[PDB]
Amino acid sequence: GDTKEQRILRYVQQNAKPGDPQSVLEAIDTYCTQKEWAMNVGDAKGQIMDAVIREYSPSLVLELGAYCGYSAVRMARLLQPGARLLTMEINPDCAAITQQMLNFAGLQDKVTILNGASQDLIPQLKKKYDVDTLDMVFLDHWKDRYLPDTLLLEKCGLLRKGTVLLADNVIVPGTPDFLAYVRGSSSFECTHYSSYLEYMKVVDGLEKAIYQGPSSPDK
Ligand SMILES: Nc1ncnc2c1ncn2[C@@H]1O[C@H](CSCC[C@H](N)C(=O)O)[C@@H](O)[C@H]1O
Ligand SMILES: [Cl-]
Ligand SMILES: [K+]
Ligand SMILES: [K+]
Ligand SMILES: [K+]
Repeated sequence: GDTKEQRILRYVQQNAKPGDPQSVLEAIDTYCTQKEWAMNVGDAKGQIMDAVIREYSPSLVLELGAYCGYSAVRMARLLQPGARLLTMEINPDCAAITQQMLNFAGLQDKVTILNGASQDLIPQLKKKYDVDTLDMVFLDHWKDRYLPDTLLLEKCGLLRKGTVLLADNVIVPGTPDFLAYVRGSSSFECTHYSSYLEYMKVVDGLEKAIYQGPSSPDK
């Protein structure tokens, strides 16, 4: 039958207002609430995301996991003129829907969708995509890659003192090894934010982990 993704874009095109990102977000959340797709209702986590963007005003953001573009629209609508979101998405069909979603929102010029696995694209950011360091990273992809990809970002020199990591779904279904790492590491200062999931009626959360620079090269 019809995919969730094609139906979400359909609903937006039929109900939201072109070039009104807020209306696009609200349409996605309205439809996904009606369908009882708990992981696709983004307004609770979106309050936390918005606060992070408003406080830190990042010029260059990396997103891991685009899906249909909800979080890309959510962040890009608050980015300044000339700022940039790079979003990595392994599934080309999701990349395609995300592109259409951004076009409808009028935010396509602020976003570059990178089609591939985060583990393959991250090592290309420096030379192929001319990245110095990221101002913010939003982690929202496969749970078992949150910690590995954080370590990879570190190794590739893509984090600087002050880079803000914001990770979704750290409680449900959970990213406990990622949490133990950033909370235990002197290279990250961490804050936890609770975020509700409907239907399951559970308190998920997001973790903000601000990189402090690398640990001493010595013991
Ligand atoms: N290793 C990987 N690299 C890139 N994308 C990945 C990945 N593993 C999974 N994904 C993608 O991660 C996405 C998770 S859902 C993302 C939801 C989105 N951030 C929102 O808030 O609306 C899926 O679209 C999936 O295809
Ligand atoms: Cl984990
Ligand atoms: K900035
Ligand atoms: K996720
Ligand atoms: K810490």
